[PDB]
Amino acid sequence: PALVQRRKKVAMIGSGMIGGTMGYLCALRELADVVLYDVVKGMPEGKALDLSHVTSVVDTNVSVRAEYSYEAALTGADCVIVTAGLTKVPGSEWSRNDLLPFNSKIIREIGQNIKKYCPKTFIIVVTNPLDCMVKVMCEASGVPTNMICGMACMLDSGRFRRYVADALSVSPRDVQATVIGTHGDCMVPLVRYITVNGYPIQKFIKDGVVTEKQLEEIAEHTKVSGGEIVRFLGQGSAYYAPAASAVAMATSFLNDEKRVIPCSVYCNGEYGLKDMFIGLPAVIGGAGIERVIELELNEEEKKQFQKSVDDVMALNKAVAALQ
Amino acid sequence: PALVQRRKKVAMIGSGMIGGTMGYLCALRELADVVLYDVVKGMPEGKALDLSHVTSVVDTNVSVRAEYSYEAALTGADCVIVTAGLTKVPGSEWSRNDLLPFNSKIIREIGQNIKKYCPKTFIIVVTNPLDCMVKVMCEASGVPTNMICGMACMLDSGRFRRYVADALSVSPRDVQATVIGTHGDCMVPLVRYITVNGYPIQKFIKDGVVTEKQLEEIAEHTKVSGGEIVRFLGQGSAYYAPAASAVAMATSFLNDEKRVIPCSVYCNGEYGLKDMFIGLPAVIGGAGIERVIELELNEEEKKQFQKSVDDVMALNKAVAALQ
Amino acid sequence: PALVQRRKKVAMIGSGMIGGTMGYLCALRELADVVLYDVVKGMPEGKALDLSHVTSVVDTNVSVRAEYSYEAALTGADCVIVTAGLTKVPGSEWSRNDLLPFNSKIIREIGQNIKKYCPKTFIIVVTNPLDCMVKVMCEASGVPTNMICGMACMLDSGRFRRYVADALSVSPRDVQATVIGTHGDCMVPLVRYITVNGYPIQKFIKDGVVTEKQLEEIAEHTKVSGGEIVRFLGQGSAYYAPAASAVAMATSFLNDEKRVIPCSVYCNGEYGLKDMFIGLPAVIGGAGIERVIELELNEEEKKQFQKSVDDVMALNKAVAALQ
Amino acid sequence: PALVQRRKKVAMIGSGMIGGTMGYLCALRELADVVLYDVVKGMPEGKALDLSHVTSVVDTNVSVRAEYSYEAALTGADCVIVTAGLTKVPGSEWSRNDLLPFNSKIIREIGQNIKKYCPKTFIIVVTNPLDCMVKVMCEASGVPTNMICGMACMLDSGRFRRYVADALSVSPRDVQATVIGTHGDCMVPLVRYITVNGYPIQKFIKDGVVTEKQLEEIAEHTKVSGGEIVRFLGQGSAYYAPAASAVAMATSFLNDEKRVIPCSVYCNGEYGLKDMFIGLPAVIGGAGIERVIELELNEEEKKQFQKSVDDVMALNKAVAALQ
Repeated sequence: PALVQRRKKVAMIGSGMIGGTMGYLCALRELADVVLYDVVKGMPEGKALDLSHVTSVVDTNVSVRAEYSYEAALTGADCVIVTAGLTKVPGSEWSRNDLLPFNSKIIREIGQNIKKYCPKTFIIVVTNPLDCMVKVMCEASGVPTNMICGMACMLDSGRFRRYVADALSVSPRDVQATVIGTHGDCMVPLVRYITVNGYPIQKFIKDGVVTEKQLEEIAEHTKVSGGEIVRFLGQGSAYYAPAASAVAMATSFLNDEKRVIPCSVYCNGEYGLKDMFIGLPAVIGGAGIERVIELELNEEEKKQFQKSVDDVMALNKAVAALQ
Repeated sequence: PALVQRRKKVAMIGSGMIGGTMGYLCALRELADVVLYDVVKGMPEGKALDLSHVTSVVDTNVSVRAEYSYEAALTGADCVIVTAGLTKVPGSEWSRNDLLPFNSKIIREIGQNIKKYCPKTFIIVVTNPLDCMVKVMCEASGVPTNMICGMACMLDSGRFRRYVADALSVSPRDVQATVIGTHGDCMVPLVRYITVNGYPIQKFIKDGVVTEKQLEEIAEHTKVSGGEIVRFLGQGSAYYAPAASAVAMATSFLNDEKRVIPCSVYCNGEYGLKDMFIGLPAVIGGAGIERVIELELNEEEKKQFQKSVDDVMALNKAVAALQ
Repeated sequence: PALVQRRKKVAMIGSGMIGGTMGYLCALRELADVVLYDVVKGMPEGKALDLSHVTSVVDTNVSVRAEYSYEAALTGADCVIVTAGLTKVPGSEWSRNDLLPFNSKIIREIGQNIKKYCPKTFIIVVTNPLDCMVKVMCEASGVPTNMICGMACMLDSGRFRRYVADALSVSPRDVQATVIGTHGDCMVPLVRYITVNGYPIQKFIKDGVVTEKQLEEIAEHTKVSGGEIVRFLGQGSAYYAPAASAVAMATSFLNDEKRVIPCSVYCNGEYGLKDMFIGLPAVIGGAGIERVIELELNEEEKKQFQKSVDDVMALNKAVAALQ
Repeated sequence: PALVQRRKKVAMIGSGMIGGTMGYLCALRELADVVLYDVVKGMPEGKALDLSHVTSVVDTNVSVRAEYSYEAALTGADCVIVTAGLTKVPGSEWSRNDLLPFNSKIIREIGQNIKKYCPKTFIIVVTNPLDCMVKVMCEASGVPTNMICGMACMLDSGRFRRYVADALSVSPRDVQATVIGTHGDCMVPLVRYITVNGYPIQKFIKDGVVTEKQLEEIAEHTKVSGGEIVRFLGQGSAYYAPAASAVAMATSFLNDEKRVIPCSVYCNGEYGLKDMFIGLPAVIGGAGIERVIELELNEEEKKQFQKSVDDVMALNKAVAALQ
């Protein structure tokens, strides 16, 4: 008979370290069939076999396949997570003359193919410079603005929460700490908003549990966390947490969870921003980005966010100026 | 050879609806071997068999057994969760003359047996009136004050969060809402402290997402939630959420998670309270209650908490006045 | 915008102990939105509230609601699990004159309503006498024969596996033991087919690990397991394992897992049976029952299975003879 | 107060692709604190930070740290998983003159340090040539023979099961297929023993579902699966399934699950083998390897297993001949 319930399908456009790790999460949790795509022949097929073997070991059943053409990787994809492209320099210069032309071109082409093969998909961009690339993707793919976002701020917020959790000796599940803005030295970790299960951090400072300076050192540590890992790895960059972040976003969409996750989202009025994507707290459900949350920022926070804004507007102009 | 790694063991003293449901969570998650104890012969053995069968179905392996003597139920228990005793009236009168003598007596006896067979266990009391019974248990068992707590506020907070989550259309994972105090009409849901992933509820009110009155209706709904279920059930009371709550507390202890969970804890100075247990936010880790969090309460909050306090002090006097 | 990914929806027609426990599994695993239906007003609403509270506690987000009309419980249901009806006598007489008329009538009515509101659903019947009721349901609902089955044999097989697992000291995950036939003293636990991770039990007997007599005692224990629990409970029957069993079946369908699970399935040729449902090993995927596995039974096994067959044919005649 | 329940601790001696992936499984499942050790400074620290960030993202709390000295990596380790050493050639020559001296030396040193710092640990060796290295480790560490094993056959069996599962269209959870012997072209996939939830494959052949030749092609595919991935990757080898395999073994030990998993185990009599480790089905529980299962092998199977044996004995002689 006919297939009444089909498995969800997630297409990883890019099968380097983050793409393969995201495929691993899918196989481990039986979240969805996975297609690993890449322009470089070889890696995708070896990773897809290894991943198919994982299903046996952990007793799950999803199909993991490698595909090298857009039509086969994209067709039927409920969600597409893009990591394709050159990797940026930790924390402008070479990026404007080498990163930007190359990545804006490839993201645009991926979007044109999403428009062609899976116009109803939920797109999650990872490729940098993030906020800039999410706009290029939105324009090329033509999908509703609530159906595309970029993964970055959940990763930066996860780092922020891990450091605070160590300082307070609590599980990070119970630390709510958020970073908004764009992924670079420009990001804004909101120290003032930190809560421990909804209890403001100010009281923990008054009680001598942690000091203001300590929180600012944590905020600075969060900003340079990406580069710190790049330097230790020697080659490549972080992938375990970036993969878990993108997959948590994809899962909230696929299961209409309505999780609240900071991510690069489309603004039309919030924070006074128009027609642009930038990192902000959003609700992700079965209708994609269902709400962009507007926080009451104080003077200093507005000043740092403004910096993130100027930075995204400048890169977008540079992208337009290439056409 | 010798057993180097043994499974954790959780003893459910009381095998009515909550005790059996907690045993189910253990079997489903392969959390620990389970012993179902009760004074009424029959139910514990039927539930233990049903539960042993669950392990096959869900592919886990823990031992679920019924025991009717203290020595066999308690010996080797890493955690003991007590639901034994009469059930209170939803939201003083009959409780002072019937509930209190009966339950203070049985809790005291259970504690004397914990002192005898598993003095190093982590005790979680569920039996009502909660805060009062936790003190009786602490005195009878003689365990360190950080190794005993009572489950109630996590359940009340879970109700509170579910209602707010529906009002805001977000996953309750991302609603931090807390109830402190004692389990009755005296409980204090902290509406002012509500946060959505650490973002204060006040802004959501300003943005027209929810109104103040609506939040107060939710707070009132939270207070009468237990009785509402009792009335719909016709017989007995809630058990799915109370079981999940107690087990989440036990899991944070067994795995030293350091989760932040409101629960009845020992105070010596916090909020100005001494030698008593009352519902407050606490950190639960491998050393039991590792921190009791002191919130900055405003005038109105102090007034309602005070009410919870007076109520717990009055019941404790009534318990002492029985010896 | 429009909802692109909606949550699966499972309708529990019957909200007694098994229906509510199945709703609990759904809330705990974030498997699907749940509707608890029943003719008795009260229980469904109290259980649905308790279950909604569980989602907060375990950090998941699914909607659990009570419904008392067919149109609201059934509409949009991807899977319908029916436990409605009188409960049989452990392990013919009163069943023919009281159980059969009452349950054949209610199952027929539920099917007519499934035909009306959710003709594309996957139906899992639990109501006894199982195999008989599954045929009544198939005829009333009119759904394709691969889209209806009955839960029983997975429960009986789970019991069988738990006992063998204890005898061998291995996890039941690694015991493959199956019961085929109809749910009663007529069931057929296939002792000869028992395997430990695919290794035949005969060698374990040769090695002195377990004896033939011991396996037959386990087979007999499996046959009377339902009644044993009924006697210990005093009131009602097993529900934790029966719920986990039905939900495992529903999950294999909803996620197109293609698990191999013994369950009451439609035969047209297998084992020489035609137009009837009986307990056999089947593959459950996104197209429902995708394969009914035909085992090579020996002389003695055919004889005991035949007994199950005669029993199902006799009850079906008795059901037809009521119209 | 004192820590009563401490988290389990798993030391990954080797932090290349498999070691870091195993650390990821630990963080994702909150299985245990993790220490990533390696001789190469840099990678371990970057991977440990990335992994610590994962805990925030997936809401778990375990500590992931990098360590470069034996005393700090090993002390307190409940389980030690070793991947340190040169990687072999897919499917003798250079291995005898370069791989063997180098790896036998490093494994011996790791064992001497395990004897010194964590003599009660459960050792899982991954480093090749596997069976040979497990004996070197057993001799150097001095731990009871039931407390050391090698991971290989579960990976080979997982590959075998995935291929059969695709051929039959069932979840690999329900395919029991085993490979015994040593990890190389010498491995023995037991085609005759294949079962689908305990139902022999011979009937599926009779029913035309799969053919004998097809099963032999799958057996051959299983033997060359490691090399196939190496060739597609271009650099390095498989790691997702090898990590999941080792961690499944470690989990069965840490939680005394008593899973049945083929792995390199100590023989003293089984299959007529003495004082050697070779890949066989074993039960892994809280007392380590609790049973080595002896299968009734036919003429052809004994012949192929013998080949695995001769191969392991030859490498062991070559290892002794180096001292």
